[PDB]
Amino acid sequence: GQELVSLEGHQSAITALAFSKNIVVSGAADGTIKVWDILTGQLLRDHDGHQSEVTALQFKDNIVVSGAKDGTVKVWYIGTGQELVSLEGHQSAITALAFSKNIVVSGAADGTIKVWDILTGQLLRDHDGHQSEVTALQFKDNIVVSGAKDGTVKVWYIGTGQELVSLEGHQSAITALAFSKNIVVSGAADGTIKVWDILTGQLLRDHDGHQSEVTALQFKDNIVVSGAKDGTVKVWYIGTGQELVSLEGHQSAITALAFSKNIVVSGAADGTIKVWDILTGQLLRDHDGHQSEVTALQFKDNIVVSGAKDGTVKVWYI
Repeated sequence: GQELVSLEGHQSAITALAFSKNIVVSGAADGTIKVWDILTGQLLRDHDGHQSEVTALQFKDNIVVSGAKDGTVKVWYIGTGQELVSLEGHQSAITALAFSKNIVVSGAADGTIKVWDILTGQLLRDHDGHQSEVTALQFKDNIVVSGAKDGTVKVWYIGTGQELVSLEGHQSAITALAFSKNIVVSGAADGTIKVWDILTGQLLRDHDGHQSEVTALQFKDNIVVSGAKDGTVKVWYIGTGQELVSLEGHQSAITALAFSKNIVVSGAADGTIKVWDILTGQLLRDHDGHQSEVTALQFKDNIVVSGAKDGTVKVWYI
């Protein structure tokens, strides 16, 4: 249960992290994107990247979509780093990326949401979306669910361009959300969690949460993992709001979360990285992973990839 490989990382803070198969894609605040080999620890290449801070990364199959602070959205081949198609991108900072099938949905800090076709790069839908910075973006089955810094949550159907239903949203900035079937679940920075009906719009469940000022959220099935500034990492049920397991959490602000099967990984602002099993509540591992705030976590098949504010990228084994 140690590190699998040693990666050099970046010369500036890690701001985006993606992990697929045995390849890690990392973006830094200086615009640099690096492609790593998890099996050999060597970097595949230095991507020419963006001239601005990489803000989001999407890595699916062999195609990675990267957005930056200058509004560019690039689609390129993981094997060569070569641009596959040119997207016009947004005029404001890219703040959210979603990637499903051959469609890319990008959110911006001005509230705009654009829908691209990675086959032609043509702009499919370019709506104003929100009057606030888009903070969350989930896209599945030609349905886009977006959240914003003002607490608004919207549901669009790609192609039609209009909204399917209207949701009351939250009184606080959206931190994460998810959706499937009849249910849209969203979480705001004030700890509230709201479960919506994708066709009715009714607030089916409205919980105030068990923390004040949550920083990270994660949804897997009907279970929420919430990290807060006071260091508390909590696991509770979407249906009733009852807590499902007691974890001690960190003594520093939670800045990153990861959730896969029965294992929750949390990063804190002091660099510590703890790993629990959600069933037994037992701390599988705790480590001072980085000397700086953990800013991104990726977890696939008992492998934890972590990014930090000093630019270090590390690969852990469960």
